[PDB]
Amino acid sequence: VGSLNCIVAVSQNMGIGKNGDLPWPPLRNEFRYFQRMTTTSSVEGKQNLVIMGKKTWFSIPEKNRPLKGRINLVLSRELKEPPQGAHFLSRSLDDALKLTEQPELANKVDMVWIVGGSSVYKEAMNHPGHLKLFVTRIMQDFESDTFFPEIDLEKYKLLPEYPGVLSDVQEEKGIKYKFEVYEKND
Ligand SMILES: NC(=O)C1=CN([C@@H]2O[C@H](COP(=O)(O)OP(=O)(O)OC[C@H]3O[C@@H](n4cnc5c(N)ncnc54)[C@H](OP(=O)(O)O)[C@@H]3O)[C@@H](O)[C@H]2O)C=CC1
Ligand SMILES: COc1cc(Cc2c[nH+]c(N)nc2N)cc(OC)c1OC
Repeated sequence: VGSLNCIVAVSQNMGIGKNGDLPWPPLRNEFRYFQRMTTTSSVEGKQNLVIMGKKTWFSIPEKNRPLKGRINLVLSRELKEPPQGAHFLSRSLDDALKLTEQPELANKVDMVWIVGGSSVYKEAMNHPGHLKLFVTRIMQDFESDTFFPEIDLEKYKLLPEYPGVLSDVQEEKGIKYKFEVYEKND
């Protein structure tokens, strides 16, 4: 309860994506791993609440939306009503987090998962409480427009091998990448 988990991928050049798209082509392993990973709930009888940005939402194909298995939440400050296909909408991060933290929703929601974008990470990056951050390093040079902020090792712990997550380097379509785990101390 009241737990926040961050999960995002980044290129070896500290890249996240260009024009709202990942530097590397669609990865069947990265896509399945992400879904299967989030789908893997620790507590039975509960649902996971994920939050995505406007860019991320519009970037996700309708073929997958709404994403079954988990509740999709979009963060929009300009929009008044939630977008078609979305489960809920929040004006700000504090609003979405506060609502999910409230007993009213706490009964239905237990843990939260951040699925981008950088804007959401930036706001959450200033969280005082304990928070988890999953960074995937892609061993390959690719073009990117947005850069990811450097994580403080003094505050964040480098977890190369964590239970549930694979440590071995995967390879798809000639693209090698590794999953890294980061934990922030309170
Ligand atoms: N390697 C990877 O796994 C992944 C990589 N990426 C890359 O990273 C990029 C991340 O894009 P992103 O940083 O979101 O792009 P932008 O900052 O350009 O847009 C994000 C939008 O999200 C909404 N938003 C974000 N934070 C808040 C907040 N606190 N309150 C209200 N609304 C908020 C806003 O929408 P409104 O305009 O409606 O206010 C904002 O315009 C992707 O485009 C992609 O290139 C993205 C996902 C995964
Ligand atoms: C869950 O589906 C998608 C999720 C994401 C975001 C995303 C991708 N990969 C990783 N490692 N973290 C993320 N937050 C980007 C996508 O396309 C760019 C998706 O396809 C719909």
